[PDB]
Amino acid sequence: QGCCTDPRCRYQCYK
Repeated sequence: QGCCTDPRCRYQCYK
């Protein structure tokens, strides 16, 4: 929602 949307965090989110 917040960081998950970002690319830098998306890596961690592993969507």
